[PDB]
Amino acid sequence: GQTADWKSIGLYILSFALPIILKALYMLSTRGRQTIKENKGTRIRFKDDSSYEEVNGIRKPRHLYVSMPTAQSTMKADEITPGRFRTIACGLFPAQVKARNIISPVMGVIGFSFFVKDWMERIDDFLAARCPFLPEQKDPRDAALATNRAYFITRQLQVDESKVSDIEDLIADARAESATIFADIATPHSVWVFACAPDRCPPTALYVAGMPELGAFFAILQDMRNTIMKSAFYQSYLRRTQSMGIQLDQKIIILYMSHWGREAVNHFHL
Repeated sequence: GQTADWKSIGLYILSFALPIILKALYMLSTRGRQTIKENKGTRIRFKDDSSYEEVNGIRKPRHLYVSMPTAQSTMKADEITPGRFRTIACGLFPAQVKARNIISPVMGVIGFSFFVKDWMERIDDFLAARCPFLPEQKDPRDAALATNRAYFITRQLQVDESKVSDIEDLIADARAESATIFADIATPHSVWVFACAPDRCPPTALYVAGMPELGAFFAILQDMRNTIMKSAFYQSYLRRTQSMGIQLDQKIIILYMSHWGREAVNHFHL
């Protein structure tokens, strides 16, 4: 795409009660090829006791709808598709995703489960590492200035110039519907925005340094696994994410791969 109005889709989804989102998200991730093929209608209907609305005083059911996959064609900007849903849902409630251990098999088969096992320690070890393309420092007491942490700071400042209203809008609204969003990659749920295998970076994680790239890392693992087992995960993720108005910093992916890829391959499923 490119033309998806995430603010409205983000609002729509944020007007629902957690469990019916959680219900939807779970199904659409771990049985996407399933529920889609068996759904009677131009829409997929999610229902749960937790979502209701009062129609003039009476508690009436409030289902949540996801329009079926239209191969582009009739694609409104505010149309909520399974792909479009999984992508934003994920970025919004990674804590909950974590809590209910929601892992799409698409990510499970590249070891996602083990990867996230000690996430903080992992990301904190990584940020602590010396960064290949920073200079060493004359003053030994200035060694932080050469760490990966330091490179991400320069990245934070870069993406900040490249921000769109629509998505900032969405982060704003997200944050006092108390979405479990986050500002830094070194936080305990961050990696979990990819557990459900979005097709692109979750909009609410798009301006947190290194997050979009973390996605492509997972995408690239997916291609390796496919190579070992003609796939195009990374390309699709690249195109689709960068459509959101941000260029990937090809260097951060390279730092991820080099640090984590040896051990990742050992935990694939083949």
